[PDB]
Amino acid sequence: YLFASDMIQKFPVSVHKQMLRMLCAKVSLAARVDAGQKNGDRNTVLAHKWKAELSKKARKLSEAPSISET
RNA sequence: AUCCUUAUGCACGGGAAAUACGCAUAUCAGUGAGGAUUCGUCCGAGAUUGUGUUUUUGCUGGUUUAAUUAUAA
Repeated sequence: YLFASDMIQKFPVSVHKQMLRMLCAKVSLAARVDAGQKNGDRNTVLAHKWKAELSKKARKLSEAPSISET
C-alpha cells in the first residue's frame, strides 16, 4: 500500500527501491508517535521534519554526480 | 593457587592473495545501509561519489701477481 503513495511515485523510477526502505522507517516511527500521543490532544511537527528529510534526501538521490576533471 | 572462555597487543612456526589494498575540510547511514522469502515474513552495516597505486613496495647477492742477491776476473 505504501509503494502507491505520493512520496514515492512522484520521483523518478531509479529512486523507488531506496525510498521504500527510507519511507517505511519514517512511517513506523510516525506510528510509534501515534501510540504515545494522548487521545485528547494529537499533534504533528515530527512528520514535518520527516517529510523534509525524505523529500530533500530524495532530491539528493536524484541529483547525480558532479562532473569530473579529466 | 591451578584450569577454562571472549576480546585486544606483541610474536616463533604454517598457508593464501595483491583486480588487490588503501585515501577524502565529501554525501548519506541502527532515528535502518544493503539484501533475502516458502509471501506469513526473514536477515542487520555499509552504500554512493572522487581518487592513488595495482604484470606490482623496499632491500640485497651473483654473473657481463710482493724483494732480492750470489760468480772464477
